[PDB]
Amino acid sequence: GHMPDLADLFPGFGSEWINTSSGRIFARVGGDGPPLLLLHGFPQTHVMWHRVAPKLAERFKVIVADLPGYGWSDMPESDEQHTPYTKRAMAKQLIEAMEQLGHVHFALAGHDRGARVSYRLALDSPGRLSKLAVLDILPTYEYWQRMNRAYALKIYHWSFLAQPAPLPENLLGGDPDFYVKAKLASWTRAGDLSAFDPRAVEHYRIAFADPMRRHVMCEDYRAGAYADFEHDKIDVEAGNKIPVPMLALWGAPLDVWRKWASDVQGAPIESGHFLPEEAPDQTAEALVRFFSAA
Amino acid sequence: GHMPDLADLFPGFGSEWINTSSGRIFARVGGDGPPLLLLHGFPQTHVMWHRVAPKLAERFKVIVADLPGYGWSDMPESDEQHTPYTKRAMAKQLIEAMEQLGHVHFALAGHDRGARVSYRLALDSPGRLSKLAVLDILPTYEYWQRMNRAYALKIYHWSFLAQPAPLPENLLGGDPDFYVKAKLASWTRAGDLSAFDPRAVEHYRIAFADPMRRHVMCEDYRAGAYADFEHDKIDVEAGNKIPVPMLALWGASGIAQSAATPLDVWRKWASDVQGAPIESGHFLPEEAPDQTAEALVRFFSAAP
Ligand SMILES: [Cl-]
Ligand SMILES: [Cl-]
Ligand code: NI
Ligand code: NI
Repeated sequence: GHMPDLADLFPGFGSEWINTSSGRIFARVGGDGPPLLLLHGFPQTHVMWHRVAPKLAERFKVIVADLPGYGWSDMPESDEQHTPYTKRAMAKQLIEAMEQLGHVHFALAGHDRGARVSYRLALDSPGRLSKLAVLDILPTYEYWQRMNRAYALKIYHWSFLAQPAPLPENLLGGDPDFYVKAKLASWTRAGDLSAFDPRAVEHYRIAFADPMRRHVMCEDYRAGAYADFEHDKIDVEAGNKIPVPMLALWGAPLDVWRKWASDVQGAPIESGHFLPEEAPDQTAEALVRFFSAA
Repeated sequence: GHMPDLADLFPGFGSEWINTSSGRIFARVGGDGPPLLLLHGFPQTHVMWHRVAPKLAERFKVIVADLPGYGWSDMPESDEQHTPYTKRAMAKQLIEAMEQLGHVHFALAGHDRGARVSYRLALDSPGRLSKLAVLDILPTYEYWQRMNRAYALKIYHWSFLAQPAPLPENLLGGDPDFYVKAKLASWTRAGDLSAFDPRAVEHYRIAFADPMRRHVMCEDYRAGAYADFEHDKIDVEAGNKIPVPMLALWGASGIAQSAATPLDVWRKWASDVQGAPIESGHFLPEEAPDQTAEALVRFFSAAP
């Protein structure tokens, strides 16, 4: 009775509680073939991949993981530098988990915060990856360097959620269900929840309802403003580029990704932010093609 | 029986609810001399002037007003452009209030949002003013032009409160007393509430406890992100400068200095401006009342 009996949106997939030095990672595991790890972002959990994972599982062993501190993964204790919720730390943790599953090398696709984990993992440990896909992001450095009025107003949450505790946490606590539902609605094409399966929205809402989970999300954004930014700035100063074959998908950027990656393909997808849920067929097909190439 | 029973922070001053075409303005009115309007900002009310008002009342008729929609002033119905909470509209409304009081010309000092009212009023209607003082600000345009990663983190509320309704309103409902007290403390030198009279803090808390009042504040920040910025941008493109004799005061550790040297910015905006720092954070009249009152008295007064 320690976990809610939420809807199963991955029929046929198993459940794994994977040990790491920073805590357990929860994942769904399905398919057969070369390993492909899929990482969600904010304010979601691993269930966001439920419409694309079955297709991918024809050709790949698909591992659909809750990021450190999100969903059902354990929540390591943070510190004043937000260390465990840095993308560098999260990447190291997820490497530990994949090694538990039998995989020293793997393919990787990430969305939003999970895409940030993914490009940081590719910078820090490129040898771990066969191929990388990032969905609807630019590097964290790039978002901050372009900060001006227009962006401050659009991505206000990068600066609000990064304010020192307990400010955002005390505000999110009033009506968390409103905040989470309006965030998911507002960055879809339609501007409503019609794109999401209601069972998926329930997973998101149940996660967001827990104050400890919301504190993790704020620590993630505090890393995003500080350590993650400094980590990216070090790579910019040395002109470091990802050598892993990469695919950048975005909701209707490749020019930004060339500065950061020496072998990058891209495509627009007819979607708002939430590509795997808004445009599952088009997203699945792009990823299937990319990851099947050798 | 609905009012709280609170001590008078302006002994000797009258209390007036002044009619305008947009709604009443509440003000305390004291002293003797030519008129001087004082305009507070966020998340405050007219009581923020309570430590400098007595000194200024020695030589001036001091009119200490709650901004449109703040404190005890009426809340004009907003619209999609947040018109009544634009600094242009607030300026027009406070001009109506001063005219009802019998003052077609006056001297003006403003802090924070009230300083934004005040420079907009000087741009739009310079003939109304004898002298202008702005405290701890640069023009809205200048903050936005400097809105990089560091400033986006420091003055996050400029972007947060400007999100479309009901996002910030619903969040602020989460713990409004914490929010206002944290805002007030964060912009002080000590980083706590020790600079403020606890009785003034209670005024600010009571105001902020009201959801209709918090909605006004958000509309003010929406105006600050949109129409107020555009109105500034028009003047900057034209090279329009404030012609009124002006004073810019700022905190040595306040908001305006954070990403600028303020006197040189104001010289881009004003042809007859003087300025100086005050040893303070953002809340000059409460953190540094003696220094601030002296500066103000010297600037507005013809006597040394
Ligand atoms: Cl490596
Ligand atoms: Cl005029
Ligand atoms: Ni259990
Ligand atoms: Ni009553």
